[PDB]
Amino acid sequence: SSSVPSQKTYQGSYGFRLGFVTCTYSPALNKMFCQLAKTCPVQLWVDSTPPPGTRVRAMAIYKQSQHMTEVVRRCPHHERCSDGLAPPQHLIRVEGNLRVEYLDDRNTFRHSVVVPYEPPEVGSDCTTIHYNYMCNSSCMGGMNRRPILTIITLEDSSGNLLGRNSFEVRVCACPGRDWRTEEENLRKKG
Amino acid sequence: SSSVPSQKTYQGSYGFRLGFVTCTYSPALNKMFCQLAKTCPVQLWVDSTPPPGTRVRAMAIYKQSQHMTEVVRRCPHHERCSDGLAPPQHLIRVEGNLRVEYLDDRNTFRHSVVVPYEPPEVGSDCTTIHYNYMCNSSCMGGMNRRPILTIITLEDSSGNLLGRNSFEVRVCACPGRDWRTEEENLRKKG
DNA sequence: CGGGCATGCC
DNA sequence: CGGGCATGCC
Ligand SMILES: *C[C@@H]1C(=O)C2CCN1CC2
Ligand SMILES: *C[C@@H]1C(=O)C2CCN1CC2
Ligand SMILES: *C[C@@H]1C(=O)C2CCN1CC2
Ligand SMILES: *C[C@@H]1C(=O)C2CCN1CC2
Ligand SMILES: C[C@H]1C(=O)C2CCN1CC2
Ligand SMILES: C[C@H]1C(=O)C2CCN1CC2
Ligand SMILES: [Zn+2]
Ligand SMILES: [Zn+2]
Repeated sequence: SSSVPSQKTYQGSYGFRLGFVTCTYSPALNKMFCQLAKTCPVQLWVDSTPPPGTRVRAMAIYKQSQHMTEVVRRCPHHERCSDGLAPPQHLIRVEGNLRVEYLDDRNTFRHSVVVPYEPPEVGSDCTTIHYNYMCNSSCMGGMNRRPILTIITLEDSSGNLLGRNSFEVRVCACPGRDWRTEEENLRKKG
Repeated sequence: SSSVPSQKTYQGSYGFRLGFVTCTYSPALNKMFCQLAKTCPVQLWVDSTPPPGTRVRAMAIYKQSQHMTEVVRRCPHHERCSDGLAPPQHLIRVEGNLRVEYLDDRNTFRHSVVVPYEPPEVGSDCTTIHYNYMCNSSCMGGMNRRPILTIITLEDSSGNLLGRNSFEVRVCACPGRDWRTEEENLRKKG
């Protein structure tokens, strides 16, 4: 009945974890600082191999309680101003994948983007998905300065939740500057 | 052949001049500082009475040479987020008038808004048009921090130019602050 | 690149 | 209200 997706970490029976200029990641804040329309690799780590047909879904949610029930969408300006697959209303794109699906949920109206889970090749320890955020956090008529989380869910082909992780995202012009400011504020005022 | 409207002051044979918290006007800068979607009265002054059927047209133009040939439009966000007469692409509206016309020029693509010239009633010395700017100067995908001029033209019913005046506009959140900053910068660095 | 400005907002 | 913050940009 809820149209608000869960954000609670569930690393699950497969031991699902995420792994991480243009962008910088803060472990202390569990927060990515990146620039708009520049791809950000996110690593998928598992302790046990997921079943064939496992899928990886990404969905944004507003972090603040007062905004959590509002669907995160691309702002009207960047909707108007395009890879031929992503609907222009979607904030999060996946690059570098031939089986990307974009979902507009018919009941919750939430956007998500899904790709097949590919196990690491023999010799490799993780797999990478190239995400792209098509607005700044500040975009008027879109995120409008409200922080988001990206929720990454590992799902089997039947729809079962296998694992869930999330990280906060700030899409901004100056990731290094803004990261330093936020880490300093955490230490001084958090 | 030109699609760039003239901005040169032409007070003309009728002695046409303009006359002038929510907003403040700087004579030194010939510049209105106002807030978005809040009406701004502009006074029309004439030395001689224009003929019956005279019209008053308002049109925005970018002030900077590198932007002058781009049509000034409402940004996509405020286009989407409405008095039932103004097309949502138009930046400048007129309130308080029953004969407002909105023009999208079929050749130049420029927007303008026109009302009848009404002579001041017996006892009055000027007439007022209530303009409304539907974006901030800063709006992404619209003016995008580029200053505009508003060009007010007094035209007879045949289309003859009777007079022309202009003023710069900054639509902003804090007109009083921004006016003081710009006047100070004129004195210190102009 | 990075310090400072420009500007909606707290 | 007004000083200060938040943030794309110079
Ligand atoms: C944005 C940065 C990078 O360069 C890679 C991918 C995402 N983060 C962490 C590692
Ligand atoms: C995490 C994995 C690896 O083991 C190497 C380096 C980064 N990714 C892809 C290959
Ligand atoms: C914005 C201010 C006002 O209060 C009136 C109309 C426009 N300016 C000058 C006078
Ligand atoms: C300029 C005119 C006048 O003479 C009075 C005061 C302001 N407007 C309208 C009436
Ligand atoms: C802050 C941001 C900028 O404004 C440029 C480009 C990348 N960052 C440093 C210099
Ligand atoms: C600057 C602007 C604001 O932020 C509020 C409203 C009007 N001005 C003063 C206080
Ligand atoms: Zn945007
Ligand atoms: Zn706007």
